[PDB]
Amino acid sequence: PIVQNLQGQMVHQAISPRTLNAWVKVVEEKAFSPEVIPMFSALSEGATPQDLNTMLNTVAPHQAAAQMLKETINEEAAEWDRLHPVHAGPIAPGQMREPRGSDIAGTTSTLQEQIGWMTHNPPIPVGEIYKRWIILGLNKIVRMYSPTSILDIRQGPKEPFRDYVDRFYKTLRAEQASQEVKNWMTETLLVQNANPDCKTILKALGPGATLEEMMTACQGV
Amino acid sequence: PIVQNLQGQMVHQAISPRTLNAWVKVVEEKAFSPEVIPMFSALSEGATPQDLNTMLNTVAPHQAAAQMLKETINEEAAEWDRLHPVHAGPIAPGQMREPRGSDIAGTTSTLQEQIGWMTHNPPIPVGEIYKRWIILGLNKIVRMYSPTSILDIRQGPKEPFRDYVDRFYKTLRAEQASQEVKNWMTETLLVQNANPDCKTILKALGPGATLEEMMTACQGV
Amino acid sequence: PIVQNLQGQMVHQAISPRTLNAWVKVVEEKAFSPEVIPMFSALSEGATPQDLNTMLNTVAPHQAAAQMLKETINEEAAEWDRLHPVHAGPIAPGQMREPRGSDIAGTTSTLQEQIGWMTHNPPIPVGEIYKRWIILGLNKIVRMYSPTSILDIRQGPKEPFRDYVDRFYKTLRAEQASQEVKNWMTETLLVQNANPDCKTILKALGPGATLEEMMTACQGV
Amino acid sequence: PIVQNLQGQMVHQAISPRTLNAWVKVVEEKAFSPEVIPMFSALSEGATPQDLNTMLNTVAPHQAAAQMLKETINEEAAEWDRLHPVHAGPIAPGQMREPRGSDIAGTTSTLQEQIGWMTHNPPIPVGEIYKRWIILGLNKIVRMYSPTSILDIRQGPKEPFRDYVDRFYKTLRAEQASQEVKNWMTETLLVQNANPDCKTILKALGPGATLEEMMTACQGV
Repeated sequence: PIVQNLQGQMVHQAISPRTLNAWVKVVEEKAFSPEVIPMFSALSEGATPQDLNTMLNTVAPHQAAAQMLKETINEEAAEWDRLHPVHAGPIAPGQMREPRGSDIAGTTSTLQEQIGWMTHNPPIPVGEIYKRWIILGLNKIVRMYSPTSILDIRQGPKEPFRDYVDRFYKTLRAEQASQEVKNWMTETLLVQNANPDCKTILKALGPGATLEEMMTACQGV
Repeated sequence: PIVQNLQGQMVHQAISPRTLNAWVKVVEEKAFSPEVIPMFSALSEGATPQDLNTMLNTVAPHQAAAQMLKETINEEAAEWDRLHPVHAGPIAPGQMREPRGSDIAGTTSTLQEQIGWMTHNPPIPVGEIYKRWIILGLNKIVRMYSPTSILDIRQGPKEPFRDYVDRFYKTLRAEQASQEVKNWMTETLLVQNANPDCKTILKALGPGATLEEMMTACQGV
Repeated sequence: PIVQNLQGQMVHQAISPRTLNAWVKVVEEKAFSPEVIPMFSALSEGATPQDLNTMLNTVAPHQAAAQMLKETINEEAAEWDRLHPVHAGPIAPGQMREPRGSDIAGTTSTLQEQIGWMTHNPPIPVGEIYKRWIILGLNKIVRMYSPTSILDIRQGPKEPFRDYVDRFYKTLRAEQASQEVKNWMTETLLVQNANPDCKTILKALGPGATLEEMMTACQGV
Repeated sequence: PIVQNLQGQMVHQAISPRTLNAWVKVVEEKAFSPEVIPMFSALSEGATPQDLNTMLNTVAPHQAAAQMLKETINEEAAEWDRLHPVHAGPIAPGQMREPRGSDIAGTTSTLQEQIGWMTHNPPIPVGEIYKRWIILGLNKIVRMYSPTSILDIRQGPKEPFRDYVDRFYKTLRAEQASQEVKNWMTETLLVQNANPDCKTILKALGPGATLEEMMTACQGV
């Protein structure tokens, strides 16, 4: 992250060891479940690209996930270079150069370059964009490691309706289908895969019932 | 939150990553049980409206809960605008403008505006009011996700009386009935739904016994 | 339909009784299955709006279907009037007036008006548009009478793969989901609901296999 | 088709609605069995390319079959263009232009163009060639939908020999192997897959027996 020194100048502060250890616990203990992404986003809050690569070292022992992340990051860097062609010409002395795809990812840049790029009015946030690339890679990894299809999430004969709903929506978060397909899933498949008593009540409830009304009508069933 | 710099001026400090990760763990692991509210209140202690929106991003993947929160917040902002009509007229240069409903929630304001509004003598606490709106939304969410009715909390044949009492009062906290209805519940339904031996003792104890006396008379039963 | 007399002038010829009887057999014997629509389109080939109302009388004894058709036709006529506002002003003597929604459906027009409107260079086809409105109504009717969800079409343990595919695609034709949802259905649900041996082969076949390759690999399984 | 008016001039007559309905019944009821091809050839007798596209609309709801037909037709149109290069140069006023692949299929042409092309001495039959392309596509479709291999057609213990022969030759018609392979099949596989009593008689009958002699010697067996 970025901190101000006693003289009012922006200084890079490394991630503290217990934050890094929290991220290591997330990576090594949670099997890339969907909650790895909110936790990563919280733990890399306000980070520089050099900090993000420190957090990416924890993924390297997981070769398939690390390779998927590398492919996503290379694709994003190439796309960034294509959409930001390197202008050839003079530059104002008070203006800094334009980082490349290998620079936003911190492969060839240095710490002061990233601090200066991020600390500006108006800012060009290099940490947030690299973070979004990482999150796309992690979404792909969560999709790859998902153990069940949404078609296989079915309410047990004695399972409470809220628990089935939580499992259903967690798998839906993992699968990341298209928006229209997701709407069809939540409207139709949730009712279709409920157990007989809840299914009877939900069918009687009619189409277009909100999830809150469905939870109300199935509370003790 | 708000901190003082070396020059004695109020400065906004972001929520630390492990605090945000604690909130993420609460959201993703506790299924919106009633204790989510004390934990949220502790974790957002002394926060600005911009910090509260960072904590609200964690809820967004939970669509029903996020929508219920959005509806509660929109209702509260509209009510605030109605009860605080925008006065048209001159304002003192030493006095700041009046934030709107979309400003207390931090949708259109900026960080310095919120810092200045909160840091004043006397203060107009924008963090506390937005926090109370969030807590109303969360109370509704806890009500929606509650798995059992208070009518279905019944002491097991071998369950200790203190454990049944704890389950009963936790469900009562979740359900949030009216105050008179809650008093009727704790006075009548708790005794009605106890197991036969404890029920015999409590009936012999008479009406208007305090909960402490009931716990005393049922300790090993 | 429209025929030329011996003098070269366009003349309306009524639908022959055995064509009408074929349509009656379709309506009264097929329970509004999806093939009612291709058959109706073939049997009303080149018809005038007055002929289409003769074919619509056969549906009138089926009150729910007839009412759904009437609602669809009224909606389409209102939309046509809205998108074709009645211009107030002079009209060329060699140009005919503009039919209204109640005129394209033949409620207030006469036979010669429809013949003249359809027989023109360039033509304004009143039969085709009314026919498309009828087809929208019939699609809704086929959806209403569909006995099974697409989620309930599952290959039998000894059912040949081609027969399961035919049932699946016929139900898909009946249900008329969105295009993206239909693509998801044919790509995912067809494989998910196959029987174990065909499912093993199709999973080994990999994603993005064409339906022809799936039929080839499952022929005798 | 093409008809002569009262003045002796060739006029296009549309396909009658009950002919189109017969074709619709063939498409929607017979599951693309091998007899769909003789029926299609009979029902499109003397048709123009514009009529053939009307009959092709009935196949469009069957997406796999429709796509296979479209691929076959595109391939044939490209081959026709390659073998009939568009000559650049003057043309006789009494001679019509040369239709392209998109014109014989009626995508860009008009009705009078096709009537003039077909009605000529000597004729250039555009209906017959497009019909042969359609028939190639339909042969591929019949192959795709075939439920059984020729290797799986085996005489039942009590099945009459003529019925087994009919099933065998119908599957052989569906499969459309090479001519030499088909000759090997009818000479060897038919005898190999017969039931024991008929097999004994056919082996005693010797190689090179005609099918009539085999039917004679197995009549009541």
